[PDB]
Amino acid sequence: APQQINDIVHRTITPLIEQQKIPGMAVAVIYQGKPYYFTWGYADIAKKQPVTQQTLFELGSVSKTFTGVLGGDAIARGEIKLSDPTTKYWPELTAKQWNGITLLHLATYTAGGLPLQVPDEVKSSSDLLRFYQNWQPAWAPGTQRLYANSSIGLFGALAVKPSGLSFEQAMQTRVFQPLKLNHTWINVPPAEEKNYAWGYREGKAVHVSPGALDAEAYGVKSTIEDMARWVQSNLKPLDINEKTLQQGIQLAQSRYWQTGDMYQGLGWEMLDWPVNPDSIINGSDNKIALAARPVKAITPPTPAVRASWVHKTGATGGFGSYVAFIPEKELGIVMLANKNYPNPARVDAAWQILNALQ
Ligand SMILES: CCc1c(C)[nH]n(-c2nnn[nH]2)c1=O
Repeated sequence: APQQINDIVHRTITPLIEQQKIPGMAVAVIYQGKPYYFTWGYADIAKKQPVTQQTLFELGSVSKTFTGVLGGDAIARGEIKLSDPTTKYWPELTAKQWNGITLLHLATYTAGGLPLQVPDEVKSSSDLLRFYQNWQPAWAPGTQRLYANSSIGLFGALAVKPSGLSFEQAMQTRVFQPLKLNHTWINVPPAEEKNYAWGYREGKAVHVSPGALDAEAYGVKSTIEDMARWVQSNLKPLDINEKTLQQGIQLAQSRYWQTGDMYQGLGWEMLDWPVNPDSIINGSDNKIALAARPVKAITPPTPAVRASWVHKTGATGGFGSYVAFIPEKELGIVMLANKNYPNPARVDAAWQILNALQ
């Protein structure tokens, strides 16, 4: 790597790893389009397996960016529209509260207070129907944003219905394969188990537990190399040769709602660059609370803004991930760790690195 990149990354990440007691970490910096990789520590402490460029990490909620793009691709294919009522694709959802709740609301956490998590008690698909039928919105559709797995999770499941593909088959065939993400998985195959890092929570080795709508909301596992390629793809969608996928990426970065300084896309979240680091790290957008926030509709949605800080944080019980990029600068970062450590620390490190290189 160029010495500037080497220096900025190591001087930022080394103290981070120390301060946060992170067992293993992989970092990719995309600079002028090209990827540079950095690894530290352990994928498996007990078996003394190092983190490599081939190590799989649980992305947690960074998975929502894949779901958002897959949904965008389905829009481009003419299979779904974000203006469609939810009931068009799940007509068994007959309870009145669903009148006026569209696929847009589901994708953008604006349905009226769908809960953060699907209850673990929800095990079957009749359990799932009951859950959504019985849910009572706190607010009218399109008035408040409440970050929710049960919201975008449902969007993902419904978005693939017309295709007749399972969510996993659709994601594999329409997103992973075309982008040559050959080591990115919703379900880790036995062949790849040697590469699957353990997460660490309170000193224990843990992997994500199965749950309803897990694939759609938090279920993807990936390598630092594939995640670098994912960032590249989202930085420059015009290089993508599959028409609907190029267009799906663009739709995922459209600005649908505004809360404070943040704009809600499909999976991706955006702020205008230059960004004041404070907001994302400290004020209202730092993600330590669970926050209900009134939204302003962007009517119509603003197409992908090049001068944006586009990002997504992600966690599982044992993993902490972060992705951020600035399209106008051809600049990006991926940080994958096998410990769930505070979001503000992620954002700070990412800003510190990207700011120095921009
Ligand atoms: C997205 C909600 C969630 C988090 C943050 N962790 N987690 C989990 N970890 N292991 N099994 N489930 C979850 O299901």
